[PDB]
Amino acid sequence: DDRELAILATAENLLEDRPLADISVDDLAKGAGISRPTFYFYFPSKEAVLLTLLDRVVNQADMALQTLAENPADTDRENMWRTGINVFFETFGSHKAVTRAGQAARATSVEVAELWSTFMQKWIAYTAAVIDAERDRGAAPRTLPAHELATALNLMNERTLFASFAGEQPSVPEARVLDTLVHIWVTSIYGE
Amino acid sequence: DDRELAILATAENLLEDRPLADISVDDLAKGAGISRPTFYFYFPSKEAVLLTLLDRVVNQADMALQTLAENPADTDRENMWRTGINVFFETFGSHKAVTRAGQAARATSVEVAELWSTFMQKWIAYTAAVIDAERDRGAAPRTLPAHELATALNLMNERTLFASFAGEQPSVPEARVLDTLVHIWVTSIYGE
Ligand SMILES: C[C@@H]1C[C@H]1c1ccc(CCC(=O)N2CCC(C(N)=O)CC2)o1
Ligand SMILES: C[C@@H]1C[C@H]1c1ccc(CCC(=O)N2CCC(C(N)=O)CC2)o1
Repeated sequence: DDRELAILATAENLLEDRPLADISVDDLAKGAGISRPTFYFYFPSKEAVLLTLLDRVVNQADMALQTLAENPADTDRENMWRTGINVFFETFGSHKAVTRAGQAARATSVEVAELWSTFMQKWIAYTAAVIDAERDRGAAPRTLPAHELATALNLMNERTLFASFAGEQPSVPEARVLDTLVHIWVTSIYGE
Repeated sequence: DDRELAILATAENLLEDRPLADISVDDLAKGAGISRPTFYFYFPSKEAVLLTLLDRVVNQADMALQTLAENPADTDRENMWRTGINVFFETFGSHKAVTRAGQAARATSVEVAELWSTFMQKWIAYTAAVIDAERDRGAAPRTLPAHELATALNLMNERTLFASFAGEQPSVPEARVLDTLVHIWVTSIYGE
């Protein structure tokens, strides 16, 4: 495990400077202080190394959202949504290189695409359930189907966070993204 | 030009069945009824063929939005936004294979990334100007900075349209996407 961790830390550090294309199995072995065949004992490929890194990041966010769901903030509905979106902003924003490369690999990799898909379905379902609960309590109006509204809003966040972290043009500055997403969540969830 | 058009039509037809990776210069020449070296006279690579296809699609949408801007519908503010979003839905939705592959190539191709960036900046700027005009006339409240609000909403549409057209999981069904986006535009633009 200590050497497995080494390989993962090396991959994360290198992904800060280059894409996964420009990183070889030899670069990973070298940084982890192991040989090439020893690398292949822990991981079958550099793609599997990414997949593991991405799995850790996605579970960290998922576990943080579970924690929030169990310990609701004693706060207004705007800060409720802000606290939830902030899980993603801080989690992925603390692992931008992994996040970016994990998104790029969605195009090439079946398991990476499936990992993203699974967790997106889960977070969408949760969002939809909160919206439904808000509607049942009379705080939000019955406008769009909750699960479609949840899907769009979650996709917005994915795209917008990714663009901000990558400093794409165009993008919302990183110091304005949370406010910008929360406004659009709150107005569209509560707006008649 | 007739042979250039042939190559483009062949590329568009093939991209319906495979990604650009699985299409070779030989497949393109073959479908256009030309030789391989004759192909290289018209285009330097299969990437340039995509780039041309994508440029045509993006300009078609841009010209449609210009047309709308010059001939405003005599309609309420909700149908105003719907008519604009619908330009993208119908334009890109009529060229899904090109649209999808053009998005995939953003990761690999500098010119493709720049083409998308240019036009996104333009459509964001336009959106922001309409929002500002709506605020000046007192129809919309001064909430978020207009250009940040415009950026998020345009990124939402990009991601959501792409997912819908690709039938990703998760996605908004294609027959519900326009309604879903328009709701979120209108509530967030006009919602206090
Ligand atoms: C960067 C990573 C893919 C993108 C992403 C997915 C989901 C999000 C933010 C939205 C999110 O999932 N929420 C928002 C917070 C909400 C809550 N009440 O706790 C429900 C869960 O960002
Ligand atoms: C599929 C293609 C990238 C994604 C995209 C970009 C922009 C959009 C839809 C939003 C758009 O640009 N609008 C929405 C309509 C609006 C108007 N008042 O005319 C301003 C322009 O979708």
